[PDB]
Amino acid sequence: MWFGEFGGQYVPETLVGPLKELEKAYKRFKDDEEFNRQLNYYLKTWAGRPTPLYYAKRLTEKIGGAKVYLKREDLVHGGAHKTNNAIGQALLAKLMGKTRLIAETGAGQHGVATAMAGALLGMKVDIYMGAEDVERQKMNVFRMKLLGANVIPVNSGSRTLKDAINEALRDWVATFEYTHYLIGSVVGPHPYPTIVRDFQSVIGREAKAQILEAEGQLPDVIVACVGGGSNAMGIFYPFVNDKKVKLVGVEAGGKGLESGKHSASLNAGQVGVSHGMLSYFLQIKPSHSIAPGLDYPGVGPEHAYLKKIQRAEYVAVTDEEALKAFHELSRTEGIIPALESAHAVAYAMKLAKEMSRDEIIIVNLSGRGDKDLDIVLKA
Amino acid sequence: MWFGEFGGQYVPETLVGPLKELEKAYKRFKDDEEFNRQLNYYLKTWAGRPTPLYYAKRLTEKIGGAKVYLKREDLVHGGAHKTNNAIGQALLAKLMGKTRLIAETGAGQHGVATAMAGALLGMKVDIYMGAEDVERQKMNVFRMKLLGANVIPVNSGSRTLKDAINEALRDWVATFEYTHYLIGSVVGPHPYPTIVRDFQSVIGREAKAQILEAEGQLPDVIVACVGGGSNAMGIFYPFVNDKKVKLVGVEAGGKGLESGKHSASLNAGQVGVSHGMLSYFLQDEEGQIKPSHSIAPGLDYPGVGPEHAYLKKIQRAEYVAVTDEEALKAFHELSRTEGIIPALESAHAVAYAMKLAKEMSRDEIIIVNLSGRGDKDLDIVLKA
Ligand code: NA
Ligand code: NA
Ligand code: NA
Repeated sequence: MWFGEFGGQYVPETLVGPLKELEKAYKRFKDDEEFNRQLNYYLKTWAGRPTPLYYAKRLTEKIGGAKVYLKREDLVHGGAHKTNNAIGQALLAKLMGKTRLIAETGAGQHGVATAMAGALLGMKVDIYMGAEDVERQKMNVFRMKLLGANVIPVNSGSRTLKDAINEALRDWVATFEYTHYLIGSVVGPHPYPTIVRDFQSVIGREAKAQILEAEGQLPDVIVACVGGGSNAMGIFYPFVNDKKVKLVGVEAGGKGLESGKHSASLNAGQVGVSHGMLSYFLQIKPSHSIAPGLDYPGVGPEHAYLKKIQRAEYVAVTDEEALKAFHELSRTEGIIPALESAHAVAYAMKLAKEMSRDEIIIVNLSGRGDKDLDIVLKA
Repeated sequence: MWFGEFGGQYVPETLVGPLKELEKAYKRFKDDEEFNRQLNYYLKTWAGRPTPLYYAKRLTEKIGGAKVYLKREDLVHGGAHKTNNAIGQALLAKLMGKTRLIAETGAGQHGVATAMAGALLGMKVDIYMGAEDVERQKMNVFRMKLLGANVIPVNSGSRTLKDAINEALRDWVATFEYTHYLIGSVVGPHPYPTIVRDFQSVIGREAKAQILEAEGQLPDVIVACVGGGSNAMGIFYPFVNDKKVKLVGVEAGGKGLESGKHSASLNAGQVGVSHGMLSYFLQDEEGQIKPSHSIAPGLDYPGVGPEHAYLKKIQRAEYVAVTDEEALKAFHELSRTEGIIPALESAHAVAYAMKLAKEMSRDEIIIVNLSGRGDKDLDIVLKA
């Protein structure tokens, strides 16, 4: 449960039993033959794994420095890496005898992933979403309803993700006997940061095999955007023990790191307890990003740990830099990236320029940008 | 050139030279080691091929008849099978020495595919689109702009696909030395119906290998929606010589086959010549080519490819129609039952497969070609 000084399980007594049951079940099923057979089957035939590792030749040439490879999580069913975790936990829930999935969502992106996985496995899905977030994400709300999920507006407090988390926990306290609480990032009380990282680690394992096939060596740098940190942990984790592989997490710089309108929790946040974990949060202060998925005010404890021991570096990219990268990748490689992923692309482009032509950067392209076309059209 | 009595090359002499050069180049490159290596490289690393073949267990159980498999073209980069052809022709153009791609588009979906492939290969892209169609498909026009393509609105004439086609041909006659004309379906003059089918046949080759792996046998039926007919030919073609495999093409029935608002060219159209091909086109009582309709933008096309006209004539494939209402029902059904939001085009095939499955036994197998995803269609489904 602890990653050095970060993590834990800060919950009321009522949720300790449920979490220990989940930990027990996960330990059983994670190395189980039948679980892994079913999980790999759904990831292959329904989600479309493995995703390719793409050499961005034109982007590489335009910048004129290091080779830029893109791990194409944008091609997974649903258009985002969140699907890997949604399938994993929903299958875990089903084999535990649960009939219902609950989740919170701010962007609606984890909400959609959870709705898809619940539909696949024949489970009831209730999604908690702050009323203010419901207004910003009309199409994702519609997606969730098309997929058969019930969207429950949360009208308490600030009516944002923070409040949706509180309602979801209050729900789970009462309903855990038949309901799995499906957390969407490497956040929350133990065992969730570990479970979500484990279900996203497939990204890094594929990426390692694929870059060894393409280039005969591990990358010099891996760059991934960081909200709560799940896509980053997924691609980072299999390279953590490869000492020479640099790991860079890119948070939302928003309107600037000194503007008070960003989501750079590791960069500017304070250490404290929220959502059942000890990690960095902005201070309780609301975050901002043009990329909806980068608007969680905290960050996963395993990233806080990797920063502490200096195994990974954490940086920020502004809204304008992300928008620039969104347009650049679209026009140069014919890939419209998610605005979240465009933060990683933006930093990778800055970093590639300073590196030599024989060096290698892998960017985790965490999602596709179809969802963001209205925001980009306006911005 | 011909598929039985259908197809041909019904063009002016200005286009015969360009088409002859394309035919020569294609004949040389189609079995070439280097071309196919590059094509497969882009299809794998950029487009994400192979797409999976998915057993829709919940949908199968709900209907209570045949096993329903979905060939997941919705997972290709761009979300539609059109990418397979766009890459193939754009790469062909690059190895021919062309620096520019042109295309027409009605729904903007081929425009997007062409724009993506052109961006990939560093080629200039100009997309002709009727001004009425530009108004209908603003987000696809924006997608094309983001991808670096120049959308040329055609304001002359009726301001629709027919005018965009004429502008594109007019352009190609002048610029064929450095420009490739990228047709998006199994339509147009020879060699386009053959080329497009060949670049989409990867769908069927994968599907055949995958169904043999999954079930140890060929499917009883393959169901695919039919606009111009490229996704259907792609999945059909490798099974044509497998005589036991039934092939069903699903056209847009629109508001109904007797309503005057559909795109069922094979069912209710007559023979005609347009866009350089002899095939079926929707026609009125006076013999004039009449407009089509479908809720699915990609099926809203009054013609059909000549190879489908041939397969219909020899009775190798059966052609049916599904209404707007039935397609919408299938769109919703697949979304909530399997967690897959299909393209409205593809939902026509799902709709027919659900009817057919009900009248078949549980040991039998249907493959549905799920030609695309429905993210693009969410606005029009929300309103409807
Ligand atoms: Na794949
Ligand atoms: Na954050
Ligand atoms: Na038609």
